[PDB]
Amino acid sequence: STAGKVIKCKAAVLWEEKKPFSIEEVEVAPPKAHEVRIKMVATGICRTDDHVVSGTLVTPLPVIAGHEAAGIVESIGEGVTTVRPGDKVIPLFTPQCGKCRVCKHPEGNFCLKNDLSMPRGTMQDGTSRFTCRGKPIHHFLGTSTFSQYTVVDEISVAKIDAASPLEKVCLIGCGFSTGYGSAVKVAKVTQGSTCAVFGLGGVGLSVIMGCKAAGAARIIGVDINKDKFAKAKEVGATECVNPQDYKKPIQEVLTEMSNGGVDFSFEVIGRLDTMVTALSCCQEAYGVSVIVGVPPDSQNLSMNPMLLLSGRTWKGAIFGGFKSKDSVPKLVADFMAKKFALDPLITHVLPFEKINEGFDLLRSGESIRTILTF
Amino acid sequence: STAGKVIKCKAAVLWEEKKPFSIEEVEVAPPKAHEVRIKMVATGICRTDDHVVSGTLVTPLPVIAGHEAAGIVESIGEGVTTVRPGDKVIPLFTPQCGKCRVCKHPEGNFCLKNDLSMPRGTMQDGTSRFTCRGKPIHHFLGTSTFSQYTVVDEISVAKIDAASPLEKVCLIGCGFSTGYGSAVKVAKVTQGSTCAVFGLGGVGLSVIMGCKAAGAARIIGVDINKDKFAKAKEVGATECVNPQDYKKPIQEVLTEMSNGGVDFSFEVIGRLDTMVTALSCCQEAYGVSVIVGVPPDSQNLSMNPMLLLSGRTWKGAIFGGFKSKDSVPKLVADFMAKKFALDPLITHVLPFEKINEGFDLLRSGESIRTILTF
Ligand SMILES: NC(=O)C1=CN([C@@H]2O[C@H](COP(=O)(O)OP(=O)(O)OC[C@H]3O[C@@H](n4cnc5c(N)ncnc54)[C@H](O)[C@@H]3O)[C@@H](O)[C@H]2O)C=CC1
Ligand SMILES: NC(=O)C1=CN([C@@H]2O[C@H](COP(=O)(O)OP(=O)(O)OC[C@H]3O[C@@H](n4cnc5c(N)ncnc54)[C@H](O)[C@@H]3O)[C@@H](O)[C@H]2O)C=CC1
Ligand SMILES: O=CNC1CCCCC1
Ligand SMILES: O=CNC1CCCCC1
Ligand SMILES: [Zn+2]
Ligand SMILES: [Zn+2]
Ligand SMILES: [Zn+2]
Ligand SMILES: [Zn+2]
Repeated sequence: STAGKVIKCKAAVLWEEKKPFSIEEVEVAPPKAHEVRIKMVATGICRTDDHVVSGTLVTPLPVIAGHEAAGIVESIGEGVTTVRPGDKVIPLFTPQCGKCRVCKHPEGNFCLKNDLSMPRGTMQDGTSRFTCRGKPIHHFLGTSTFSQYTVVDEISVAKIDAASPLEKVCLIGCGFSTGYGSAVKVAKVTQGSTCAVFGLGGVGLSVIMGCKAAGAARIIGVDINKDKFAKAKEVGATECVNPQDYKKPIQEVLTEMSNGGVDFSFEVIGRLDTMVTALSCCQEAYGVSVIVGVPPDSQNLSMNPMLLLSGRTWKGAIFGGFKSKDSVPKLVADFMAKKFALDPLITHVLPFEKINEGFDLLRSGESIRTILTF
Repeated sequence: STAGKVIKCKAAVLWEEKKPFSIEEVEVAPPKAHEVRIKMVATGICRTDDHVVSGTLVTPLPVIAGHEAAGIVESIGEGVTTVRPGDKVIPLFTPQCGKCRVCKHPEGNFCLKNDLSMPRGTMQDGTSRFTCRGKPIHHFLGTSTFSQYTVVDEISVAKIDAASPLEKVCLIGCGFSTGYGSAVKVAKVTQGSTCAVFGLGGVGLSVIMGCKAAGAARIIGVDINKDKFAKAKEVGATECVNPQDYKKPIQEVLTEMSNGGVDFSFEVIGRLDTMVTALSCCQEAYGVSVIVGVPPDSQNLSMNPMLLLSGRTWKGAIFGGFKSKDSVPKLVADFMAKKFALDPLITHVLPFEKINEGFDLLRSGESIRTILTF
C-alpha cells in the first residue's frame, strides 16, 4: 500500500548546530534503482550523532542524523538482490560496495563509496530522498536513522536474522562492533596482555568486552567520570583510574602501573590530547595504540615522532575494521548464539519522540546507550 | 703486549658541535668485567654520526662517535663468554641484554639497556674508557667506532664469521640492516605491492633492497637530489620522483601515481614534513608507513588524526626491528651465502685519517657510504 509512493512520516530534523532536534513531518521518496526503503524499529544514540549537533563532526545541514539502528524493509528499488520487503536489516554507515580497491583488500574496510572523507550528505547518486517544509534535507553517512522511514543505497544495508531482537541488535550497527572489532581485529589483543582503554562510554565498554574476549590479563579503564567505573568492571576492567585524581600525567601513571608501558591502548573519547597520551602509555618498543574517538573537525595534534621511532605502532579504524556487509549478519548470528552481550550497554529506553531527552542523558554523563523505539 | 694495559691510539674526537673531527692520540683503558676491547678494521659514515656534529641528535660531548663498524677482539674482561680474542665482531648500537621485557618479547628489539632514550655517553657501569689530553671523553651508543680501539659491553657486541670481509660487512652494523629490516620485518612488505621510499641514501637504498626482496611490484624512490636516482634504480626502484619538479605536493603526486595511495611508505630522511607526507601517501584504509629517519632534537610534528582513523598504520623502528645480537651474525652469514649485496652501497673507501673528507662527501650529496679503513 506504500510501494512506489511518497511516505509522509515523523523524523528528527537538525536545522542548525547546537539546537534541539525538531520532531516533525518529512516526505520520504520511494527508492530508486538499487535503493532500499526501511521502516525503522530502533535506533541508538551514539556520541557521533551528538558530534553533528556540536560541530565536532562536520556534515551538511539541515540533516537527518542517526546511524546506529535496525528496521524492516518496506520496499526495494529496481535491481536490488540482497534484501526483500519484510526482511530485518541494519543500515551500514560504512558501505561495502564489493568492487573498490579497499573492498577487495583482505584487511581494508573503509570503502571508497563512504560519505565521510568528503561529506555530501546525499544518496550515492548525489541527491536526497528527504523533504521537510518543502525544503530538501541532507542524509547522514548514507543512513539517516532518526526517522520513521529512511532510504539507503543497497551497498549500505545488510540483511540479518529474521528472529533478531531489533531493540538490541541496533548496537551492532555502530557502538558494539566498533569497540569490539577495534580490540579483536584492529589491535589484535593477545592472551595475557595488559590493555588501557581511554573512555568508558558505549564504544569503550565494547573495547573492554573485546579485550576480555581476547584474553587480556589486565584491562585498565580510564575516565574522568568515576560513575562509569562500575559498569566497566562488570564487563571486564580489572582496574579503573581517573586522571583527575593524580598529580602526574596519566601516561606516567599507566607506565608505572604496567611496569614499563601497556601492550595495547585505545583512545575512545575524541580528544587530541588523549590520542597522544594513549600512544605514550603503550610500551615504547612493541606497544600498539588504536585511535577510535572522533577528533574535532580539521584540528591537528602535535607529537614527538621519537614515540614511534622506538618501535610503537599507531593506527586507527572505522567500525572496528569490519567489512560492514559481510560482518554485520555474522555478528548478529553470534549475538543470537550468546557469544557476546549487548544488555550491559543499554542503560535507558525511550520512544523516538523523546529523542531530545535521550541526548540530554548522554550529555549529562548519565547514560551509556539510550535506545529509541519508533 | 697490550692485554691488561692502557692502549694509546689514534681516534677522531668531536670536541664540540659544528666542528671537524680532531684526529689525535687517545688512551683506551683495558676492559673491566663483562667488557670487550676491539681493534677496529672498518667503519662506515652514517648520517646519524653527522647528526651528532650538526646538533640534530643530542648526546654528551666531547665524544668519540661512529657506530657502524667491524673489528677484531683484542682482549676480553672477566666473565665474557660470547667472544674471544681474535674473533671478528660487529659492535651493536642497540644492545641485546636478553633479560629485559623487550628482549624477551618476540617482536621487540629496543632493549632497555640502550643509550638512546636518556643518553649518558658511558659504558653500562656509568664511566668512560676514553681519555684525551687528560680529559674524559664520552662514548656514543655504547659503540664509539671512530677509533683504532674501542671498549664495549658484552651485550653490545656480536661475534661473526671468521672469514667475513670486514670492509663490507661493517654496513650490517647499521645502514643495511636498518633499511632492509624496515622493509622485510617492520613493514612486512608483501609481494605485488607498491612501495614509496623517501630518501635514497645508504639506508633508503637498503629499504629498496628489502622491498625488492619481498617481491614488491612497484618501488617509487623519492629524493630532491636526482643524482641519487641511477643507483636507486640499479637496486630495485621502478620509478624515481623529485618533489621539486612538481607544482603539487608530492603526497598528491604519489597518490595519483598509485591510483589512490601506496601499500607501504618509508621516511628515510629525518624531516618532520616528510614523515607526515610519507604517512599521507599510503592508502588511507590499509596503508602502512614506517619512520626510519631521525628527527631534529625535541621537535614535534603536526598531523591530522583522521589520517589514522580511516585505517592507516604508522610505526617506527630502530635498527630495522632486528634483535641485534641474534640477527647480526645471521645477516653476515646471509651475506656470505650471497643472499644480498653490499657493494651497491659503497661509493668511496678512504683511510681513517681522511674522516673529515668522508663527511664532506656525505654533506655534499656525492656519496652513499664511505668506508673508513684503519
Ligand atoms: N571510529 C569509529 O568508527 C567510531 C567512533 N566513535 C567515536 O568514539 C567516541 C566514543 O563514543 P561513545 O562511546 O558513544 O561516547 P561517550 O561520550 O559515551 O563516551 C566517552 C567517554 O569519554 C569520557 N571522557 C571524556 N573526556 C575525557 C578525558 N579528558 N579523559 C578521559 N575520559 C574522558 C567521558 O566521560 C565518556 O564516558 C566518540 O568520539 C565517537 O564519536 C563512535 C563510533 C564509531
Ligand atoms: N632508525 C634507525 O635505526 C636508523 C636511522 N637512521 C637515520 O636515517 C636517515 C637516513 O640515513 P642515511 O641514509 O645515512 O642518510 P643520507 O643523508 O645518506 O640520505 C638521506 C637522503 O635524503 C635526501 N633528502 C634530503 N632532504 C630531502 C627532502 N626534503 N625530500 C626528499 N629527500 C630528501 C637526501 O638527498 C639524501 O639522499 C638519517 O636520518 C639517519 O639518522 C640511520 C640509521 C639507522
Ligand atoms: O559513529 C559512527 N560513525 C563515525 C565513525 C568515525 C568518523 C565519524 C563517523
Ligand atoms: O644510526 C644509528 N643509530 C640511530 C638510530 C635512530 C636513533 C638515533 C641513533
Ligand atoms: Zn556511532
Ligand atoms: Zn568499496
Ligand atoms: Zn634487553
Ligand atoms: Zn647509523
